[PDB]
Formats: sequence, structure tokens, C-alpha cells
Amino acid sequence: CRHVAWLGAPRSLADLVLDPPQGLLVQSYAPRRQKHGLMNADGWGAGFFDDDGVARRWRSDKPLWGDASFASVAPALRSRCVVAAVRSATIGMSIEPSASAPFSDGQWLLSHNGLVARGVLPLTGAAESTVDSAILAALIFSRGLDALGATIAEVGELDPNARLNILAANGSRLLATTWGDTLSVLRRPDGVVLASEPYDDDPGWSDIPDRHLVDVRDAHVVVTPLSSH
Amino acid sequence: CRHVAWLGAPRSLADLVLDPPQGLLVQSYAPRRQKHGLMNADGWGAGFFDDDGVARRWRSDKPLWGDASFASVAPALRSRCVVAAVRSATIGMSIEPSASAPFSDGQWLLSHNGLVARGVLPLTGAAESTVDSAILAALIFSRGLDALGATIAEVGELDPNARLNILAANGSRLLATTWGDTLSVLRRPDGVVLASEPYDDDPGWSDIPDRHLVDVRDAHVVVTPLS
Amino acid sequence: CRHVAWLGAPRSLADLVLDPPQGLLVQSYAPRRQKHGLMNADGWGAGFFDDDGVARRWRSDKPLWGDASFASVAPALRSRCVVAAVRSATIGMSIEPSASAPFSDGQWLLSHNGLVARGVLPLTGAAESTVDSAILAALIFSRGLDALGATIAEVGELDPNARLNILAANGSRLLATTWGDTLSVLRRPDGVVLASEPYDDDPGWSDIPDRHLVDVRDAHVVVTPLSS
Amino acid sequence: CRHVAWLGAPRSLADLVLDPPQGLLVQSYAPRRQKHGLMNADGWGAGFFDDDGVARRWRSDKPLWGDASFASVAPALRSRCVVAAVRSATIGMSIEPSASAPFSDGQWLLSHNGLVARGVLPLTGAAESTVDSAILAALIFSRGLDALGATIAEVGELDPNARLNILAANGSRLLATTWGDTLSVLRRPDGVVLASEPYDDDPGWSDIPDRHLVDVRDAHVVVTPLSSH
Repeated sequence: CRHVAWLGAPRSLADLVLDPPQGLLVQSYAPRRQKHGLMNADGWGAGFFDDDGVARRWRSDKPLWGDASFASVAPALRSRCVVAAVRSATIGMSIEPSASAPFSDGQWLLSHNGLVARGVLPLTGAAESTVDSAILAALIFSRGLDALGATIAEVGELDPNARLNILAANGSRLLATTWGDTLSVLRRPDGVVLASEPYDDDPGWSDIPDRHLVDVRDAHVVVTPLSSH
Repeated sequence: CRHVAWLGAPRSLADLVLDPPQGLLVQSYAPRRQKHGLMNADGWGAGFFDDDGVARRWRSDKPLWGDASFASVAPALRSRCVVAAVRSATIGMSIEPSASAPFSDGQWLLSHNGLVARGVLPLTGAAESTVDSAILAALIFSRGLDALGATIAEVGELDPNARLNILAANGSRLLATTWGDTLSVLRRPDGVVLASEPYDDDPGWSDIPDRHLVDVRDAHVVVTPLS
Repeated sequence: CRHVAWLGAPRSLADLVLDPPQGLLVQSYAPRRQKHGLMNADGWGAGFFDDDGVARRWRSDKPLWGDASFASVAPALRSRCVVAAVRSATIGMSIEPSASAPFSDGQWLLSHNGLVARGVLPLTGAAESTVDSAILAALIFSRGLDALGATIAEVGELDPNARLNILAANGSRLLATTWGDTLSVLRRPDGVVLASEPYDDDPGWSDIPDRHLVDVRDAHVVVTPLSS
Repeated sequence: CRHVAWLGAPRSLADLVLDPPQGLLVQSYAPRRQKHGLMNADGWGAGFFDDDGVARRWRSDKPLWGDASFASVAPALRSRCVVAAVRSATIGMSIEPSASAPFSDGQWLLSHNGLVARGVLPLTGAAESTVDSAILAALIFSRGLDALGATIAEVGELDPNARLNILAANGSRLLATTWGDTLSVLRRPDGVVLASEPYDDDPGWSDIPDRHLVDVRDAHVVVTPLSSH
């Protein structure tokens, strides 16, 4: 999968997801920094917070590049806080809108890019889907996003082959982890983008090192290591 | 099919389509004035014009009541001009989003509720779908909406079994025809609704007689016989 | 939901599901004996066992009446043992193919018609979907289909408001429960049909009484009471 | 697009399309005889003839690799005559099942791999979709398949940039044209495969040169030139 998030002055979903020359739309069939999966055609999702702070989501099980309704409507959806993703499904995992990121607990939107053995994760009655990413999202929400770095280190110890890239937002904050896959940050005058990979060739993009947490609030970007072992 | 249109102060798609107690959402499974079909579950569409006058559309081939994305997002989509529809498909007709109203030529959004023998219509390379309503839409667009009344009157004579209820909008006007099916109008302080059936029990609703043209602009509703 | 099952001489999926004058196809938009839901348009599924005993499934989240591929292909799919269902989704439940019956553990195909509070069911890592029917199916599979009667009687106590109509098959056996919704049986010379409602006006149809378990093997139809 | 056909002893859809190491399933995300970056994820279809000669079809607008129902059911569908395809949609064409090959006139199944300006094709009321391939199929059916070679040469002269690879079958015959793409043929002891590209590394595969008609009946392959400019 590939994901992108925005925190700042309002931008349209189209501006963030569809319009950039190497953005999520292009990454659905031609990603540039993806080591796992040739493309991200197994659905997509876009979540945003409206002016009242309500989390809203549009998700699909079809390839993003083929969605004529989203192409038409996305320019009309503007938000200060967005999380969107294109999916590459793990083999055996249902391809269905409820399995597409972003997941939500009503306060947070969350996307997972990676791979995790479901067998090491706690059972839950609160997942939105049975697929591995949704079970992981359930765990993360249960533990609280303030504990994101510790939760991810814990899971990473339980499954040494797990890839645990998280991107989450609550309308006034972004949180993200690097754990086996890519993430970059772009600081604009009007806000901050976090993304699996840069959506263009802007020299302002900065790559986040592996096994780190990124915490964005009121224009401050703070990058911290995670615990290994 | 059942359709609804709005022209006036900005209104959310949810407010027009999902929230009323007997609106389009309810009509997808429990319509109140539908003589053809018991339901409208073969897709839906919602078209609107944004603040810059661009026609935008969301269309689906699934039942409107089942769409969690539309239920989540529709409240955040507001427009001065909306055309939406729930579809009941005729046998043999493709059930796919391109076959769901509203159709568009970029300037006008258009919904057809009814039935027409495709054989009486010209061949076209400009239709959005193979389904009869899309072939009819193509014809209506090629003649121009200012000639809507004449086009429908003509097709009505070519196919005396056709039902040709049209609802159309361009951001600043609504046009509709009654030809074998229902249309009602609601004049609000902030705009006008046209609908296959009233979405509530507001005493302001009034029915348009069959075989008429309806023209809405600058808050005026002009109803004239097709002839 | 409405479901149907067949155990007997090979029969096409179309012959069981699409062709009868009041069968599952018609029940997707005009069910005759359904107290909960107006229709069953929120997807469908058909499962069958091939000549090697492999369970195979086709499921959708769209209305059965609109599926041109199934209408075209179903006549070419023949089996001695079939379980199929059309779905009416409970409010708030995902409408997605993994949430449509039949569910499977590889040996059994299973359909649930009803409603059950997920809060009374144990957590599982083995469910195919998050919807209540899938969580219930996981429990049923875990306990084993030979304990179906015990499982349903237990859940019916835990949730007094639950409706627990099960229809399941393993290639050589049908199992079903009535627990708050309808079921009928037709014994033909070449096999047995179990169905939420009769698919035609055959005088052979007989209604199964509520709070019973049906066991077809095969050769023999058992209709035995459940614990209430 | 990529397509494949079978004419011979009964063979399952799975055995033809899903099971080979480089067959249609693999070609949906990793074709071997188109440039890298290319894929065929914009739907798929499988048509076959049953014992009574009835043409039957399963079509989708989703990527073939993602379809759990087809993977489950296809091994149980066996036929003496199969035409299947995975679609890559060209600019502004609808992505919808009616637009996926194979098309049918009740007697023939037909797949088109290529590109043609709808502007040079006759208008029709008999097309299954609005897409260029459906309009072309309507023309081909109207002229009759015994005229396939002449029809393709005609269209090819009207549109010098057209790519017009056809693969068709009627239950007892295959017909194909090469026109801008190549076809390959495999003669097994029990039947004949025609394919956009070989589905394995069997040394029996041979390539059909461009601008030819292929006619298969009773495991007898006849290759003829098409008329040139």
C-alpha cells in the first residue's frame, strides 16, 4: 500500500490524491519507492474531517485510477485534515471496502502499510474487517494513539517479519511510524504532508529514517526513534 | 426510477436525498407513488454543480441504501443545483454506473424516468451507455435542452408507449417533463424542489399534471402543456 | 435472508436457485414468508461440492436478480450438494461478499438467517467477516456441526432475542435449525431440498416446526426438537 | 489486453487461465510480452461453450487476481471451447463488465486486443457497450466471422494506427487475427491454444506473424495472410 496525509489549511482530496504528477493516483499503478507489490490496485480510501470535526470516509474495492465518481467529486471535498491510501492486498486477505484504509474509531483515521501475522495480534470484537491491517488498527486504537510507538515496537517484537508503517490523524494532529517501509515529509507554508513516497520531485521532501515515529501538531514536526529490542 | 432536483441556496446532497423521511433513500426500497416497479435498487446517481459551475457526479450500480461511503460523505457535499436518481432497471438493460442517471453533456445533468423503444431513436456514438435512457439522453442533448419540450413531444409520438419523464439542470435552471409518470414541486423560501414524489408531507407540495413542461429559473416555476 | 440447500443426484445451481417459479431468485425481490426485511438484495452466495468433495463458492454483494454472469454460468455448475442464500443486511452491517452466506471451514458450507447480539459471542480469529452471522458461523464451526443443536440452544439462551436459522452442508449431509424463522422440506425421488420457503407449489413441501433441528443423511430426514 | 482461447478436449477454466505459471492470471499484473509498467487490471472475462453448444460468459470490471469467486469456481467449469481475456482500458473508456471481452452474438465469443478510433466505425444499435472494442465486435458480427479477415483489413485501412488483434470462437472453431500485436499457438495432443503470449515455457509454442488470419478446427491450424494497403 501507499498512503498520504495532510494537516493544515484546507486542501481538496483531488489536490492531495489525484492531481500531483506522482501522487496516490499514479502510485496505484506506478509507485516509485515500493518494495512490496507491483501496484496498489486492490481498493482505496479517503478520509477527512469536515468543519465540525466529523470524520468522514469514502472507500472502495476497485482500482483508484478507474474510479470516475471519485475523479469527478474529489475536487469538491476540502479539508484541513486528510488520510488517504491505495491498497495492495496481502494474499488471502479480503478485497472489500471495509478492508481499505483508512480505518476509524470515530476520533482517529488510520492507515497501515505493511504486513503482520494476525496470529500474534490480540483477538478483538472491535475491528472493521477481518484482514490483518484492520486487526492491527483495532489494537492501536485500543492502546491509544499516544502509545503508538510502544504498540508498534511491541508488535514488531512479536512478529520479527512485520512491516508496520502507520499513518494516522485526528483533525489537529498527525502520527506516523516507519517500520520496514518508506515515509517522507513535506513542509508547506500552509501545512504538512506525510506520505509513503513524495507525490512530486519537490526538493523539500525529506525522508524519514526507518524505525521512527513522526508527530505533527500546530506546524511542528517532531521525529523520534522507536525502541528496537 | 425516481428522481429529485434542487435549485436554490446551497443544500447538502444528504439533506436532499438521505435525510427526508420519504426522500430518495426511502424511495429506493419503499416508494409511495410508483406504478412501474416496486423499488429502485439497480443503482443511483447524484449530480451537482460546484461553486464554479462545474458539473460533478457520483454514480453507482448498487442499491442506494447500502452505500456507506455516500452516507458518510453526502453531508459534506453542498450545492445550489442538484439532480439525483434511484434506478429501477428494465430487463435486458445493463446494470452499471454508466447506465445510472444523471447523464451529462458537461453543461446539463439529466435523468430519465420511464421507457422508450430504442428502435425509434437515432443511432448515436455519443451515448454514455447502451441502455435506452442513455440513448434518449444523447438525443435530448444533441437537440439542446431549450428544445426539450419539442424533443419529448416528438419521441412521444414516435413511440406512443413511451414514458418520458425528464428532470434536467444546468446550475441556474431546471427543466422537466411529465409524460406518463409523476412529478411534484415544492417552493421553499430558499429554492425549488422538483421530484417524482414528495419527500415529506409538507403542505406546500403540489403535483404537476401529465404531459407538461416545467421550467424553473430565478425562483419562477413556469408550467406549460407539451404541444 | 433466505437460503436453500440440495442433497441428492446432481442438480444445476440454476435449476435450484434461478429456474423455480418462486425460488431464491424471486425471493431476492419478492419473498413470500419473510417477516424481517422486505427483500434480499444485499448480496448472495452459492456454494457446492465438486466431484472430488471440494467446497466451492461464488459470493457477491449485489442483488441476485441483476447478476448476468451468474445467470449465464449457473446452468453449467452441477452438484450433488448445494447451499445458497440471498441476503438482507441488518442495519450497520457491512455489505460485502465475505459477509454473504455461505460461510465455510473447508468441510462445511453454512448459511445463517437471523440476528444475534455479537456481544454474547466469543471473540475469534477465524471469522470470515465482522458481521454477526460470520461470528456465529465461526462459533458453530469451532464447536463442530455435530454439536449444532447444542450451540444454537446455548446461543438462544445467551441472547433471548436471537433468531438462529442455520442451513449447512458437507457434501453428503444437510443440517438445519429453525429458531425464529421459516424452513420447509421437499423430498423428491432423487434428493432432498431444505429451503426458507418453498420454491414452487409442489404438494410435497412440508413446513418444519420452530425450534427444531433437521438432519438429512440421506436416505433419512430427522426433524428433532431443540432445547428451549 | 491479453487473451487466450482453447479448442480441444474438455479443459477447466482454471487449468487454462489461472494455473499456468505465466498464464492470463499472471498476465493481469505481470505480462511478459508487453513493456514493463503495463498491466491488464481493468476487468476480465471468460466465455465457454457447454455440452449443448450454448455460449456462456462470466465477466468482471475488477482485477482478475483479486476475484476469489472465480478462483474457487473456475476449476469446476470445463469446456471444449474457451475464450478469455484480461483488460487494459484505454483513454476515457468505461470500466464496466459489459465492456470486458468476450463479446457475443449468441453464436460466437470474441475478444479484441488493441485500439481503434470509434470515429471510423459505423454507428450501431447492437453493441454490448459504448467502448471501442464493443463497437468493433458489433461490426465484425454484422459482417460475419467468415469475413473477419476482410473486415479487419478494411478497418485497418480506415485507421492506420488501429491495433486489431481478434480472438474468436463458436464452439467448434477458433478464428484470430494479428494486426499490431502478435499471437502464439500451442498444439497439445488434446487440443490447440491460441494466446497473446505463451502461458509457460513449453517448447511447442510458436509465434504467428503480424497481419495474418488463424483458423483452427479439429486441432488443424491454418494460417493465411491478410490483405495489405
